[PDB]
Amino acid sequence: ERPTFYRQELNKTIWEVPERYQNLSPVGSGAYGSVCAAFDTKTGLRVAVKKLSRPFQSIIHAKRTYRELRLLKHMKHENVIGLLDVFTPARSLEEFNDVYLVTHLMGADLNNIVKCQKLTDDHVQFLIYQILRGLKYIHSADIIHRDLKPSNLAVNEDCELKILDFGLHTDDEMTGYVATRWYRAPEIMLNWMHYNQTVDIWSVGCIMAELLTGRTLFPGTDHIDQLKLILRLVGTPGAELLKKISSESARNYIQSLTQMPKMNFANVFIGANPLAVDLLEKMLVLDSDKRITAAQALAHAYFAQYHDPDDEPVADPYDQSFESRDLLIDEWKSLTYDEVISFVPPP
Ligand SMILES: Cc1ccccc1C(=O)c1c[nH]c(C(=O)NCc2ccco2)c1
Repeated sequence: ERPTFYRQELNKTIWEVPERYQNLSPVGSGAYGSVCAAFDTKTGLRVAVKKLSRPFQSIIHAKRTYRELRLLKHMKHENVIGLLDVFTPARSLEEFNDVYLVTHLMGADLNNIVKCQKLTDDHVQFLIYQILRGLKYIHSADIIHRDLKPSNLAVNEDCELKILDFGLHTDDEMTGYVATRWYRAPEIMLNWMHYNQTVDIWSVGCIMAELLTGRTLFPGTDHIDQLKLILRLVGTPGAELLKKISSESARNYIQSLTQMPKMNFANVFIGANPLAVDLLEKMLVLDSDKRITAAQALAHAYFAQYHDPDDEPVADPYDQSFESRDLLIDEWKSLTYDEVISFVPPP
């Protein structure tokens, strides 16, 4: 039943939230809205409360509000950000106009760790183990992240990690010397083909490299510069991959480059644990069909210390038949409402 809400101006707008949430402090905007840290007095947790920015302004907005909610409602894994609460001050569909999402707030992201302390090989094991464990889960529900990078990894005081912003940039946001593109699989970066979940394993290799060396693995100054950084390391594509690049235009550009062999990763990653080098070669394969999967990677010797086949769970089935559905604003909105109304908090 309905808790009492209180109002306050934050981030230049009125936030109206249940009493349980106290000490709301703006912490900068996230995916499609402003975020505040809060103390949840009912659970004792430090939480992130996101107020969605104009969630039903357009069809595109309405459907992405519905999508984010559906996604967050489905995720129930230690290494994936789940939904602690969702609420609206509206008392009926007629007055439904705002959506607030509540999740765990961790001390920092991986960006802050990568810059602010030295990572032992053990820290790299633990962190990558945790990303692959959440990724096996995500992938098992047939969801793709597409945008895995250190700023989408929430890490706490004890190096416990949660993945954020799965299954959700403008051409301008992908332009130039920008982290928003440094972790992207080449096939998605230059639209070579119909892409799948394997793109995610590529980003994991980029992240792992960077934890090991302290440096961005492919800090391209633009798409072409980055492509060259990638090809230098992994080699130009062979005949078999060229056929799978179904963009004739892109296939043709690729073919204009002088062929290069795959470099020796032991000389690229000097000092690195040999098991880590091996895993990097298995993740950083240009042919996406041949990259190691998350499930397979968890069973790689590098994670012997953490691997436990009985505690690496799969997801319940995720119905995203809505993705290919054409609905009006008021219909995505009604659907969203039903999802808010029927939310049951975690146990
Ligand atoms: C992903 C999400 C869904 C609903 C509400 C908020 C958010 C969100 O952007 C977010 C949730 N947790 C974190 C988080 O823990 N980030 C790590 C962090 C804290 C301070 C700096 O980085 C972000």
